[PDB]
Amino acid sequence: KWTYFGPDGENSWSKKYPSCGGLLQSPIDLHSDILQYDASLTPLEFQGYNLSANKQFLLTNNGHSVKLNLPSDMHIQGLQSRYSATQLHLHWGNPNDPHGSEHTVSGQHFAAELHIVHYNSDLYPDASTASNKSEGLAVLAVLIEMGSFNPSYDKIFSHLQHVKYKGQEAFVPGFNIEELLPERTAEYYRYRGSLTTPPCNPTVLWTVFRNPVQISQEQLLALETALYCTHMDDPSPREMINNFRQVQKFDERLVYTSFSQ
Amino acid sequence: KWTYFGPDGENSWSKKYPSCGGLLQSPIDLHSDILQYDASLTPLEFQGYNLSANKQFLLTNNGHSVKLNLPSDMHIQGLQSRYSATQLHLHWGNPNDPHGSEHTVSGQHFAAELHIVHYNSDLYPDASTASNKSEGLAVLAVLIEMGSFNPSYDKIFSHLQHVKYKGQEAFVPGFNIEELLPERTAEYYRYRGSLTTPPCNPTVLWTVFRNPVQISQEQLLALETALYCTHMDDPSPREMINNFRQVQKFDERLVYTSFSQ
Ligand SMILES: COC(=O)c1cc(S(N)(=O)=O)c(Cl)cc1SC1CCCCC1
Ligand SMILES: COC(=O)c1cc(S(N)(=O)=O)c(Cl)cc1SC1CCCCC1
Ligand SMILES: [Zn+2]
Ligand SMILES: [Zn+2]
Repeated sequence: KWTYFGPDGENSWSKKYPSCGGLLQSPIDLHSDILQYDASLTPLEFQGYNLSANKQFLLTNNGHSVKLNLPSDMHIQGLQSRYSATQLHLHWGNPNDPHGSEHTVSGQHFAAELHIVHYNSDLYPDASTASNKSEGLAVLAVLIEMGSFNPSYDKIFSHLQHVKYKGQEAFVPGFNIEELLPERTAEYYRYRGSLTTPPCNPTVLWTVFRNPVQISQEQLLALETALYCTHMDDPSPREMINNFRQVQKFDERLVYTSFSQ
Repeated sequence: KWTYFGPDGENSWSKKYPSCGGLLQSPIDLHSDILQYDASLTPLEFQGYNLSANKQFLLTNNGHSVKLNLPSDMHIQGLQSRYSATQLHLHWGNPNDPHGSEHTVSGQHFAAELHIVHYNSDLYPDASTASNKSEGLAVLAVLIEMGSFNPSYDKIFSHLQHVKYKGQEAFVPGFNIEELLPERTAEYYRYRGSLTTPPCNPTVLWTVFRNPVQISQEQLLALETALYCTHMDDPSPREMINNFRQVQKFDERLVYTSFSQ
């Protein structure tokens, strides 16, 4: 039901989803006053990200984003439990304003944002169970700027016309998900926060990479014009655009950085 | 009951104040891509701003800001209707993150923000009646940054000691409120928006001056540290900090400017 625009938009989410008005909300603006270097933030290792090109993975329009299902053998090594992948998805703006990242850096939006959602598979048997438990989820966020054409992101974007409407599903051949990450993944921001969508559970360990990746203007325009929040037969179609939450107050949180300067 | 933090903070305002989740919400980021010069935007005239030094004006801590009551002979000339003053108040951050303006410019907060609230006295008998009506309110916003000591702002800040707690009141002798305005008041941003606090009625014509004023490090710290949201005999005192709303989405809309250069 919830949306990003109009009466069911973000200032109203808390009416139906109490955690959206709770503590530890994401996303946030990353700026100097709230950053602090933490030398304990060692490099993550990305295991099983190189999905077999002979296997296929389900892409689905869920009414709010486009998501790709990921296999539980794919995981992050380096956190205090193993976190296994469950899905990736994006957030973006619109053709006339391609500035739809969720996190901002010193007050500025990037064009888009990729989230790769993982869950604590050591403790929980699936991501839904994990999603309402403390530090049950770990999301990796990649900031996306308008730049060069990106063939790795196009392995997703080339299938958008086959998931235009809510409920639609398509198969994507496997590819190396690490190709979606930026340079120098050892440099990141780390903070305790929440799902950026209803039900906004405050159960996410966030890692936002310091460096953005680039996709082209034409890739952003495809992403911003391919998809609808509504079903194929809905008489009141709604374009899937501007699907990012505004930044949240940082109720006395610090953001820890793995880089000093 | 509403606050800027915890369960009753800004994401939950729309439960009891539905307009907080409606159209035309303020504040917004004033950024270059949405600015448009409008030659119709002529200089306002500030009439009756030189308050009789022989009258006294009520300063209150209302639990959300510090407000000074203003007299209805003080008014703006230059708009469609006369808008008569009713009150002024401020918004600020906190000493660890001293960047608590409501409006932002190109994504950047200023240290604080002063609002001089006026109502349409040609159409309505008083500010309360005007506040939920068409063309009801006009607010002048001054952005504040740290710099040199500002004697005129000290005409308010010297009384903060006396209104530390919710409910408390002091009297301030009349002074020239135009002294709180920045240089080159002819230069401003103008847009239709809302109260930035509950009930968030979309009835405000905003005028945000282009140029900030300065107050000293000591004055900004006094403002951030002088006040509490709670009553004097509350066993759980809360400091009055970070009393600004996050910026709202503003799509397919312009902010008009009285300046091009
Ligand atoms: C429309 O987006 C979602 O619904 C969704 C978004 C995020 S985000 N944007 O990365 O904070 C996360 Cl961590 C989980 C979910 S859904 C969650 C996925 C794990 C299983 C439980 C449902
Ligand atoms: C705590 O701040 C307020 O309550 C308040 C704030 C604003 S703002 N921040 O300038 O948008 C305005 Cl326009 C009116 C009011 S109260 C309004 C004053 C006119 C009579 C009705 C009540
Ligand atoms: Zn997301
Ligand atoms: Zn105000």
